[PDB]
Amino acid sequence: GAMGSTNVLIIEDEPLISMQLEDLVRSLGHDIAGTAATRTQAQEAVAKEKPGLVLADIQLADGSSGIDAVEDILGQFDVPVIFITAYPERLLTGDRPEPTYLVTKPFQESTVRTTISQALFFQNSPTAV
Repeated sequence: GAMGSTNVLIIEDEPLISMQLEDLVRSLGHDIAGTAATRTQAQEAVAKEKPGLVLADIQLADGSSGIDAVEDILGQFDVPVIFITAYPERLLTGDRPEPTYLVTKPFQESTVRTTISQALFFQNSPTAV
């Protein structure tokens, strides 16, 4: 990495997907800031360490929405978030704004590696509305 190993927050209840994302993002030369199966664990992760990139699904273990977890984090930081989930359509349910980065489950590592590189290309420096 040129900007250093950017630690990533992975919000995913499914362990096989979490560790997949962990290894995947690790292959990209990044790190893991924490793993969260729930929105609560997500906030605790953040309470511990600030991630430079966030990953979240829709359905969490607690029944909470990963989007809400993301927005919570976004209420703390202005960091790039990538939504990888089996419910792309759920983010398009009259919500109006569309997720900046979206990948559908099951994902292709090629797409994921691509998406991370984009999210971290457009580093969140300006103040977007």
